[PDB]
Amino acid sequence: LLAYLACEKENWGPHLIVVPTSVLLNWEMEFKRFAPGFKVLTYYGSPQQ
DNA sequence: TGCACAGGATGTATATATCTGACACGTGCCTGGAGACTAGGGAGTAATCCCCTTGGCGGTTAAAACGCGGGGGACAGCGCGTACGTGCGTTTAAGCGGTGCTAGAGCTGTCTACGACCAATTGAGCGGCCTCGGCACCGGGATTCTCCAGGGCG
Repeated sequence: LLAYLACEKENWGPHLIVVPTSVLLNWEMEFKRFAPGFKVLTYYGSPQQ
């Protein structure tokens, strides 16, 4: 769906996903596996990183 | 002539009468001791409600805890000299005995403002409420600010 929004319309935008702490990496690895053309960040190191 | 003595001519602690100071005892007028009436302030109870707990699993984070390098600052050793410690003689001035005063300190009537005590009104101040503009927190970016490596210089 997120990849369909890029081809169908011109809307990209910053998105947000809320994932449990265990599956946090599976969405990044899944974003490199599936649909490489997206720019994805992650969240670690609350006080500093 | 050189010498010991008997008595006067001065000291000196010794014993006696004498001068303050403080403890001890005998009063009578402003205190306490006590008796009765009023009453409102204190002891006692009936809900109450309201925030404050009970007990312990896990997941995760921010804060607490440990560990080593070493850099600089606490700290011991030691020499110097001038700044007070110590000891004299010389002076200015307080302690103290005594004096003449006064002007302010100190106890007592008058009344008179004038504040203590008590009804009537209310309005300005307190419980309740519900908003929004100032406030909380952080990005963007410029600015300063300290840390480290030559090198030109000793």
